[PDB]
Amino acid sequence: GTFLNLTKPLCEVSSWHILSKDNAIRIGEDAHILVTREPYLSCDPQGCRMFALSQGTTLRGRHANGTIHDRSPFRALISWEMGQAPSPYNVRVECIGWSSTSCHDGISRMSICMSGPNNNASAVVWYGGRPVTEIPSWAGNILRTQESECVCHKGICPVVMTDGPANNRAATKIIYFKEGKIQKIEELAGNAQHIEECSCYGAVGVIKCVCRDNWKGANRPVITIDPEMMTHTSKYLCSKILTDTSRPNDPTNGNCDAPITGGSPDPGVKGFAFLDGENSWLGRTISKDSRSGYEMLKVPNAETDTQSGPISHQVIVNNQNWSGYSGAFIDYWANKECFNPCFYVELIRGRPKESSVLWTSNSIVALCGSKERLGSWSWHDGAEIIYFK
Amino acid sequence: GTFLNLTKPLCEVSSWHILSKDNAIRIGEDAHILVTREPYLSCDPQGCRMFALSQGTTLRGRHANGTIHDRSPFRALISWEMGQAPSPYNVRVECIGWSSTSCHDGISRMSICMSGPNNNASAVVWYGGRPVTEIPSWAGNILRTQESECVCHKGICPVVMTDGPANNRAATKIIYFKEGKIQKIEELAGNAQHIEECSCYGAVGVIKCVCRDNWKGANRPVITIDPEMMTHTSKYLCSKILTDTSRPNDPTNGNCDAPITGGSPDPGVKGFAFLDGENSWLGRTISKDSRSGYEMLKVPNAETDTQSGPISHQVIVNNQNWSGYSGAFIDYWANKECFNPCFYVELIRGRPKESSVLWTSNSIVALCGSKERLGSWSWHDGAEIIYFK
Amino acid sequence: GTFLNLTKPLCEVSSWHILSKDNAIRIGEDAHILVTREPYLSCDPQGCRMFALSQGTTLRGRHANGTIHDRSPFRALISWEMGQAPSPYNVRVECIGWSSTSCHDGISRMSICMSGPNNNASAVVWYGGRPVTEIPSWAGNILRTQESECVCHKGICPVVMTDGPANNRAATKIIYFKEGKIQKIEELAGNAQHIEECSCYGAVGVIKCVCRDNWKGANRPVITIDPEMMTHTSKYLCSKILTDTSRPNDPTNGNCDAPITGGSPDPGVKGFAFLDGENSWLGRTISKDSRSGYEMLKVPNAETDTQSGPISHQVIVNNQNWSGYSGAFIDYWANKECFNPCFYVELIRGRPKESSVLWTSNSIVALCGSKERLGSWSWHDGAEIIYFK
Amino acid sequence: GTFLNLTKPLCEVSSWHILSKDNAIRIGEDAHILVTREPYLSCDPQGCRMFALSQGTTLRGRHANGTIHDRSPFRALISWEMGQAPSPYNVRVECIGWSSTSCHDGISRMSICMSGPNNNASAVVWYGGRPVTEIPSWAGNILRTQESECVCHKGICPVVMTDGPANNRAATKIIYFKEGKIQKIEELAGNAQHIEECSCYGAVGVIKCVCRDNWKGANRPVITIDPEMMTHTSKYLCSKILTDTSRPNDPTNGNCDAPITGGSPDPGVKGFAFLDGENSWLGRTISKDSRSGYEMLKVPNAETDTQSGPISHQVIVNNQNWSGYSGAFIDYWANKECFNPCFYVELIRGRPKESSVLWTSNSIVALCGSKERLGSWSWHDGAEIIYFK
Ligand SMILES: *[C@@H]1O[C@H](CO)[C@@H](O[C@@H]2O[C@H](CO)[C@@H](O[C@@H]3O[C@H](CO[C@H]4O[C@H](CO[C@H]5O[C@H](CO)[C@@H](O)[C@H](O)[C@@H]5O)[C@@H](O)[C@H](O[C@H]5O[C@H](CO)[C@@H](O)[C@H](O)[C@@H]5O)[C@@H]4O)[C@@H](O)[C@H](O)[C@@H]3O)[C@H](O)[C@H]2NC(C)=O)[C@H](O)[C@H]1NC(C)=O
Ligand SMILES: *[C@@H]1O[C@H](CO)[C@@H](O[C@@H]2O[C@H](CO)[C@@H](O[C@@H]3O[C@H](CO[C@H]4O[C@H](CO[C@H]5O[C@H](CO)[C@@H](O)[C@H](O)[C@@H]5O)[C@@H](O)[C@H](O[C@H]5O[C@H](CO)[C@@H](O)[C@H](O)[C@@H]5O)[C@@H]4O)[C@@H](O)[C@H](O)[C@@H]3O)[C@H](O)[C@H]2NC(C)=O)[C@H](O)[C@H]1NC(C)=O
Ligand SMILES: *[C@@H]1O[C@H](CO)[C@@H](O[C@@H]2O[C@H](CO)[C@@H](O[C@@H]3O[C@H](CO[C@H]4O[C@H](CO[C@H]5O[C@H](CO)[C@@H](O)[C@H](O)[C@@H]5O)[C@@H](O)[C@H](O[C@H]5O[C@H](CO)[C@@H](O)[C@H](O)[C@@H]5O)[C@@H]4O)[C@@H](O)[C@H](O)[C@@H]3O)[C@H](O)[C@H]2NC(C)=O)[C@H](O)[C@H]1NC(C)=O
Ligand SMILES: *[C@@H]1O[C@H](CO)[C@@H](O[C@@H]2O[C@H](CO)[C@@H](O[C@@H]3O[C@H](CO[C@H]4O[C@H](CO[C@H]5O[C@H](CO)[C@@H](O)[C@H](O)[C@@H]5O)[C@@H](O)[C@H](O[C@H]5O[C@H](CO)[C@@H](O)[C@H](O)[C@@H]5O)[C@@H]4O)[C@@H](O)[C@H](O)[C@@H]3O)[C@H](O)[C@H]2NC(C)=O)[C@H](O)[C@H]1NC(C)=O
Ligand SMILES: *[C@@H]1O[C@H](CO)[C@@H](O[C@@H]2O[C@H](CO)[C@@H](O[C@@H]3O[C@H](CO)[C@@H](O)[C@H](O)[C@@H]3O)[C@H](O)[C@H]2NC(C)=O)[C@H](O)[C@H]1NC(C)=O
Ligand SMILES: *[C@@H]1O[C@H](CO)[C@@H](O[C@@H]2O[C@H](CO)[C@@H](O[C@@H]3O[C@H](CO)[C@@H](O)[C@H](O)[C@@H]3O)[C@H](O)[C@H]2NC(C)=O)[C@H](O)[C@H]1NC(C)=O
Ligand SMILES: *[C@@H]1O[C@H](CO)[C@@H](O[C@@H]2O[C@H](CO)[C@@H](O[C@@H]3O[C@H](CO)[C@@H](O)[C@H](O)[C@@H]3O)[C@H](O)[C@H]2NC(C)=O)[C@H](O)[C@H]1NC(C)=O
Ligand SMILES: *[C@@H]1O[C@H](CO)[C@@H](O[C@@H]2O[C@H](CO)[C@@H](O[C@@H]3O[C@H](CO)[C@@H](O)[C@H](O)[C@@H]3O)[C@H](O)[C@H]2NC(C)=O)[C@H](O)[C@H]1NC(C)=O
Ligand SMILES: [Ca+2]
Ligand SMILES: [Ca+2]
Ligand SMILES: [Ca+2]
Ligand SMILES: [Ca+2]
Repeated sequence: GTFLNLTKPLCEVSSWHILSKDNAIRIGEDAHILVTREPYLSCDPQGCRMFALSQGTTLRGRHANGTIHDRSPFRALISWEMGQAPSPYNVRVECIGWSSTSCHDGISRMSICMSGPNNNASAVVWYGGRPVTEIPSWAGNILRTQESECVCHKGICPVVMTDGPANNRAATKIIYFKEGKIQKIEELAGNAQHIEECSCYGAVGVIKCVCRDNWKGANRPVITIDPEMMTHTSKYLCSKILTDTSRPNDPTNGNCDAPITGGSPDPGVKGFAFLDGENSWLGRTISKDSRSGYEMLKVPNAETDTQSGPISHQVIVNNQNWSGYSGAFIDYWANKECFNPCFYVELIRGRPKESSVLWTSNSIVALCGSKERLGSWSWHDGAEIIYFK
Repeated sequence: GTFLNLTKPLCEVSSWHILSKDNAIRIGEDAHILVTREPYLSCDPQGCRMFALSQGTTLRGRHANGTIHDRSPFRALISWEMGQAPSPYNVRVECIGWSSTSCHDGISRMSICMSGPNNNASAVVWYGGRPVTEIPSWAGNILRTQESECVCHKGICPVVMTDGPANNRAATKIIYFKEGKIQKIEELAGNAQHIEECSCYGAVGVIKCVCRDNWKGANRPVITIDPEMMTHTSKYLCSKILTDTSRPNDPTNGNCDAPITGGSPDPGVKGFAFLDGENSWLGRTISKDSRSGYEMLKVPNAETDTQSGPISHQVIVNNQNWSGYSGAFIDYWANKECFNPCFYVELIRGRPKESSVLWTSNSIVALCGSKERLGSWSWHDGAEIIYFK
Repeated sequence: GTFLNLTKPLCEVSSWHILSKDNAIRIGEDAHILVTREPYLSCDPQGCRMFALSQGTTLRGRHANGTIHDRSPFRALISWEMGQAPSPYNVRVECIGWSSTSCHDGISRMSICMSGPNNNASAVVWYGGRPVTEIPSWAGNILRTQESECVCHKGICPVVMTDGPANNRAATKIIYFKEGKIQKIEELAGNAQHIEECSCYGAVGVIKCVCRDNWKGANRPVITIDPEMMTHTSKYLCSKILTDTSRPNDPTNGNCDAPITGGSPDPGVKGFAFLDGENSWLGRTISKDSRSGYEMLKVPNAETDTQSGPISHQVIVNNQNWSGYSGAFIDYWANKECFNPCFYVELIRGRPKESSVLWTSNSIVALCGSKERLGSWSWHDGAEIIYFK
Repeated sequence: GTFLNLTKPLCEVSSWHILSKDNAIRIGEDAHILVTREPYLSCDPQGCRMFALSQGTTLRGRHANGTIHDRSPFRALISWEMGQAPSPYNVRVECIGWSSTSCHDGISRMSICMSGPNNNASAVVWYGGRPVTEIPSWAGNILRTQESECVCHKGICPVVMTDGPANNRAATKIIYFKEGKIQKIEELAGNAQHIEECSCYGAVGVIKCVCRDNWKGANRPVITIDPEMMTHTSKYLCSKILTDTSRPNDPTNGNCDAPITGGSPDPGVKGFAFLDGENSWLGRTISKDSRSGYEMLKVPNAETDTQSGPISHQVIVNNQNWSGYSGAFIDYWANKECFNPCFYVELIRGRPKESSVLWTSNSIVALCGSKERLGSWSWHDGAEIIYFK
């Protein structure tokens, strides 16, 4: 192997084609499928894999009761072959904990998991399947990270982490790893007021992360990282098309510099966007209130134009179906002259929206860009909750 | 690896020997086995694998209810080690969708899946486990393909696709791929009036596909492809021995040029034939009305002689048992001086013929040619439907 | 790889040490374990594997009902990692049928399966995971073979096959394969009156098979094969210690030349012996009437001395527990200066001896020679039949 | 590969970070998970694996009834990918028996299992997946060994074994293996009065084992081995901090030379310690009476100072939860300039402490040293016993 260099531009995207879907909830109604949440995908030179935080129980198992809870000693980052559903029999345990990120640098995979009590959590950083670095909480309030893949360039893999309140100012850092070893640590700079759950991708030597402001903004923070100089900037997505949930109705003008407040009742959801001038696509839930539906909106110059709106759209999950977290990944090792945007949507089933069952879990759908104008339909979870009752 | 070249002649065949049987329905009565339909097999330099369209649920699972339906967002092309039954734990997800083909070019495998709504479907073409090409529907009516393996020669893999009505003239194209990239597109030419579900094999630089005319003919269309010139011809199987289902009684003379109409109530079923002069074998259901039984008939010069009839026969599935789709494959990488014909029969259980259960699925049997005169027995599915009730 | 040559002598054996046990019935009471019978083991340069004839259903499944029957289209030769129990998820399907043998020649594995109706069975011979030869029944009465491993020398792998009555004279042949291709066919010669289910091993250029005379003798036939000249001889085990089941009480003198009749009610069981002068060990059921218990008896010069008796013994399965078939194998690729005898015992549970359940299956235990004097205990199946009711 | 040489010093340790947790009992409530006990971990150049003694049944299976019993013909040493739970589908059977050890020498893995009746047990020593040596009982009373990993240096792997009473003087030997072959045998020397279940690790050419005196002492025996000279010494852990269970209250002074008696009602439990001057850490159950809770105590110079006490502590399992055996392992192939201490805790569920179920099993948690001061929480089993009733 050799270190991945982000030498290629982002592919042009006109629509989104289906990459994978695991149908985990449908299958797990009668097969041994682990309860999960916070899934993502990440690729390496050999192929792409699915990742998620296991809850340490199967879906039909009695221990699925109570899995709405986010943090327990029974969670772990698991990965598995793309397209299969996650079972106790087919998963690789990457690390133990309740918040994670992972990325392959071209040579080996780095995986990071936070675990422990709220006031004293710690991250363990793995590289090539072995633990190499440990990081104690710096602010004593749920040290946590991206919940989707990091990105590497010339051996350097930046990771965004937060420690502190979910509903007030917190302490976010960008940590630059090489072979899982810390090369540099930066405090968050820029205008983003609060950072959670960054979704990141790279092209032409730049890494861009689109995150979640859980404190104030319905517009999403955008962090731009130079992995060579190991420096960064942050701001908000300029477009009037707001993409967090909950959010108010889209205003006539967005704000690049400051959070746009409003929306009820959810303070936020992990999301993503691909920002490449005219070639810009924003994902968001269809509902402005709740994690239901999912749409992709092509919003030219969303990163700079406060009045930018959609010129095209594709429904990924219809608004009669539950969505959840969404994030970015790219197969940086594809046989293509450009890096092609991909994303996943977490399809959450169970609590709190479906409280007639005792559990919370999800399935996954993932799509990638196409230059063609492809037709579309809804890739919802597909399970009947009544079958679980 | 190196590109497969179709340099060898077809083996002479006097009878058929058992290659594989997965007993999926028997096993799936009490193990975690995926609901499938439209199975096939395809080989590569390392061995042969089974393929099918999953329905995204296990057989005993509650979501098996309703799996008579052909198209949903929960289907995917899966492959698995030949002889095992397909489980959530042992399958490779090749691509996502409800119509497929796959073939290995000697170096890597190309897999193609169509998905989406009837009026706006699209194909995604994968090569070496990564998506490389997308193709939008050209006629807005269920873009679809072979449901068995394609065949490659010097890196070129032709695939037959149809878009348009199932019960009227449609728009069929032959698309010539190399490394999953389109080299050439031809509109269907020749005398075949309608083309569905082509079953293809190759020898001495020729690829021959035997298909399903769902509009008019009980005789099967035959497409002959030159993968070097990337051109083709089409006609109907000449023999009076009619091989689609449903079909009328065999007439005194077949028709090479035009469909022979008649038969009730099914408009067609995927099938196959090996056409090599005197060395010609036609498969068909034993019933002329329904997908029950399966027989192989050696019909010398079936491709040219309108009065050709069987000189030998072998019952593969007796007429007291359900069959289904059938198709061709060859282990082009066998240590033999000739390419030996193989075929599979899909053994459909459940709806609509067995409507006392809520599901539809299948198991697989596969056989290959022998120069010996081997005895035979029925390789029916073997499950007791009462056990599922 | 390179062809195995049988250059080494047989190891001296004073007692037997535990090699593997799969506990398949215990585990299969509540896991997805295939119904099997006629198991064995066979090794290759990488390690050893377990083999058996699947019945194409799990043990707890409803289709286990009726698995006392020996021949169906739902059986297959399966292999799996030594020590695991056989599940739909972990087995390799070697070939399809209801009688088998398999052996590795140092380069690739040859596996053979007979299938079909009683009057028209056929063998398919596989090599390196691909079918290479087919053999039709020569006597029209259940063409069948060893049910344990064959043995190879310089690329030549002899296999003993029988076609004809189980209760009268039949037609047995020795077929000499190389890369699964027939090099020579011999009719059975010698004094053995009937041959079934040969258990074979090799050393110093000789292959010796100890078989089952189902027609007359309670003493076992012994076939000695020269795999270089491709010739053989046959006789009966000389010792007065009779080792088939059923058998009469051991007489004062055995018979090398002719069957010793008597015993009730079973006509025979597959068994084995290692015959190496003073270093000779005979296995047999403890009961003279039924397949219960298993004992190893060191009987010096059993192959020549009609008055030879045991000088030592080791109980493998106590006589309060069911046994079944037994056979020989050797890890010819071990890092040892001699080839060490190994054997397995099939531990049959269910019908006909335990007819309070509807099924018949087995588990496996396997042991190998030790020069030490090791203590012993009973390695019985260990399942409680009441748990299955 | 090349032989591991213990050239590196032990890493400095200030706290313990989470390495792995399998949540086997939680998962096994509704998945096919084997009943086990006596688990451990052991690494090789490729990674680390979990090991345990299977009971030859799944947890939910009816045969789990009675698994409190330690010795049966249905037990085996199994290994599996670190972090997964042990299932019939994912385990490697290392050897057959009811007491074990295993270690990798840098080239291949040696695994040893004892089996048989109490008065006539025997060990079989495997190397590279093949049996190579057998050892008969020397004292006729449950020949047995470490129940955690051995350690290798320049191809030499010492193993501590005991044969004789559990409640009186027994016969312990140190056996020095190379490629599974005995190089030397020593009778136990030193002041340790009784030796069971040694937990061993190596650094700078020394192997140190911390064991269980089941006869007299609540202080643990310490055996120090020179694997080059193949010699050893033994004594007791000097510290007043007593680490066996049961034990009396810690006295004002420990004893290096002799057992400190007292404690009720358990005669002992397998445990461990890392002894490296000021860098010394003792594990023990939190309860002095029973196998509940688990704490790590940094006790500088525990190996020499009879008045040494804890300067820091970390709770691994809180005292409201069951623990069990604990032992040492190190990833000797990590990319680190020092060998980093790791340990596991067996989390026993079921009998005898939870006798409202019929079974006994466990799950695993494993942690490794960190130079950081990391926060901590309890990594208890996490299953609800009520769900099993
Ligand atoms: C075969 O498949 C083809 C590809 O899938 C498909 O091609 C599609 O064709 C349609 C019709 O030509 C195109 O639709 C066009 O979309 C743009 C963008 O619309 C999006 O944004 C607008 C503006 O939203 C903002 O303003 C409104 C208030 O005005 C606010 O509510 C909103 O919050 C924003 O602030 C929005 O109004 C649109 O809303 C539609 O879609 C959403 C889901 O995203 C629905 O929830 C909603 O009910 C409504 O239906 C939308 O979000 C628009 O400006 C044009 O007028 C036109 O509608 C697609 O872009 C195009 N897709 C692609 C990828 O090419 C073919 O239609 C298909 N063929 C057939 C026969 O089905
Ligand atoms: C050991 O195994 C050997 C190999 O399996 C086996 O060898 C077989 O031996 C038999 C007997 O010699 C041979 O049978 C011969 O078959 C030919 C061809 O028959 C097939 O086609 C005819 C004609 O069909 C057309 O015309 C009729 C009206 O006339 C229409 O109905 C039909 O639709 C067509 O238009 C057909 O009549 C035959 O029908 C038989 O078989 C079908 C199943 O395919 C049944 O459904 C039907 O009821 C009937 O039984 C058949 O389709 C025929 O012309 C000869 O007269 C002769 O019957 C096999 O070819 C031969 N097989 C091989 C591969 O060698 C041995 O028999 C076996 N030994 C034992 C003891 O079992
Ligand atoms: C620690 O483990 C050690 C190894 O496991 C173990 O060592 C064993 O020690 C015993 C006692 O010294 C030895 O036993 C000896 O065995 C020989 C051979 O006996 C076998 O054959 C005779 C003869 O059988 C023939 O004749 C009789 C009529 O006379 C017929 O019934 C029969 O069908 C034959 O024609 C037979 O009588 C023996 O029968 C015994 O064993 C069978 C099971 O095989 C039982 O079913 C039966 O009830 C009876 O118990 C036997 O088959 C014998 O001649 C000697 O007299 C002596 O009995 C073992 O050989 C030896 N094993 C090895 C491998 O070294 C230690 O005993 C053990 N220590 C402890 C404390 O347990
Ligand atoms: C973020 O995480 C940090 C790391 O996890 C954590 O750092 C910890 O901080 C605490 C507080 O500063 C430190 O605690 C210190 O521990 C030492 C050692 O205490 C241990 O040993 C003593 C002595 O035991 C002996 O004597 C007593 C009688 O005196 C006997 O009972 C006993 O059997 C022995 O003979 C013992 O008293 C302590 O007991 C405590 O802990 C045990 C569990 O181990 C409990 O069961 C018991 O109830 C009691 O709570 C203990 O065993 C001590 O001398 C100091 O006084 C001080 O208590 C930790 O060492 C330190 N850990 C590390 C690894 O750095 C932070 O606290 C955390 N931050 C927050 C906000 O949570
Ligand atoms: C799913 O998990 C929930 C949460 O643990 C279970 O509900 C809980 O059940 C327990 C046992 O009945 C209740 O405990 C009782 O609490 C009262 C006081 O609140 C106490 O007086 C009793 O002695 C007992 O401890 C508990 O309250 C209850 N919690 C809630 C939120 O309802 C539930 O049973 C689980 N469901 C299934 C199907 O497993
Ligand atoms: C297998 O799937 C079928 C099809 O979904 C299930 O049958 C359906 O069951 C639902 C719920 O009872 C029926 O819904 C009802 O429809 C009527 C109007 O038609 C409406 O008034 C009610 O409010 C309700 O929506 C539905 O009609 C029915 N469909 C059919 C074709 O019968 C069936 O229950 C499933 N079986 C099992 C065992 O899971
Ligand atoms: C296990 O398999 C056996 C053998 O198939 C099953 O027993 C069979 O059950 C069927 C259905 O009740 C019986 O069929 C009946 O036969 C009589 C004439 O003999 C006929 O008049 C009826 O119309 C019907 O066909 C069959 O006799 C019976 N066979 C035997 C040997 O008892 C059994 O039910 C299966 N058990 C389980 C639990 O699945
Ligand atoms: C779990 O395993 C235990 C131990 O094997 C089972 O308990 C045992 O059940 C058997 C059958 O009822 C009892 O056998 C009876 O023993 C008396 C004499 O003690 C005899 O007169 C009867 O003829 C019969 O043999 C046995 O005593 C009993 N043992 C104990 C310790 O209670 C138990 O049934 C199993 N539980 C489950 C749910 O599988
Ligand atoms: Ca927000
Ligand atoms: Ca038709
Ligand atoms: Ca006999
Ligand atoms: Ca003690």
